Amino acid sequence: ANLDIAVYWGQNFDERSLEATCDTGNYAYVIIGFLNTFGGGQTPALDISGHSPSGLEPQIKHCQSKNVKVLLSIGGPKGPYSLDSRSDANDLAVYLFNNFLLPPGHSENRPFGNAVLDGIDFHIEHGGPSQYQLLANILSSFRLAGTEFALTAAPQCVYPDPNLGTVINSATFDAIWVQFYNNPQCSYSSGNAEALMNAWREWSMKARTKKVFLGFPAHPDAAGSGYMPPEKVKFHVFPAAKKSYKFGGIMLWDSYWDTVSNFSSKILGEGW
Ligand SMILES: OC[C@H]1O[C@H](O[C@H]2O[C@H](CO)[C@@H](O)[C@H](O)[C@H]2O)[C@H](O)[C@@H](O)[C@@H]1O
Repeated sequence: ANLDIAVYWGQNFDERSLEATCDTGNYAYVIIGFLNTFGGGQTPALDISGHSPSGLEPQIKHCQSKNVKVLLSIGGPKGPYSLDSRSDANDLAVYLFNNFLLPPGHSENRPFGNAVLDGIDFHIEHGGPSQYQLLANILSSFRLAGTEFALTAAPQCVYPDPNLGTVINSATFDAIWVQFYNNPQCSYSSGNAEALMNAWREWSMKARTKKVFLGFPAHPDAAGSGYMPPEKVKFHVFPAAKKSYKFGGIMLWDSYWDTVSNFSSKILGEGW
């Protein structure tokens, strides 16, 4: 199917390591979550379930050496993050750029050491659009100032998204993974994919991005609702989705669960 799979990593202290996740060969993107603290007088902080940030340095490089794109996700499902001021946007943009998207300038420091990430993922779950458009604008400007990195977003499945809808409308994102879960109005539920398919139709039609990925839970325990078994996704979801020029593949939540479920292995025919 040539399927590209994006996966979130960093949700569990005890999860399969970052390097081992990349070694699976199942993913085109691994999204480290999350920078879940910023804004509102706060200094930015990571919540990567107790994993050592510095410890990630070599793992990230290993991932990239095997051609897996490694992104940092800002926000997340939960967390004391906000971005209501223009200053907040400027601060976070410069912070992300200096620290994660450029080689060391040898002065301050960097959470992931001297590793250079392949992009930033907007997983904004609350607060409304606030100043996220400005953040994207500044990061996008950097994208044009010599640092070739990607900008992605993870909106919930109701179109348009209340938090990222406007930013998405700017066409600034290289790719978007819609969370087709935790919302019965637009995800699989009751052995019925109508709501899911209608939502996919609208997203593939209206989202101003080159690639739209369908995000699914990798296990029934991974989300409150919306889990769809892999065989059902292949049978039911792919034929229609593949007819879209914007179909990018799927996103899974998350590595910890995927390791248990073998969802990606099943979707791919076992892609070791
Ligand atoms: O001091 C409490 C924190 O310790 C860890 O983070 C520090 O030590 C890591 C190596 O064990 C470094 O990679 C990291 O850069 C240091 O800040 C721990 O990972 C944190 O969760 C603790 O709060």
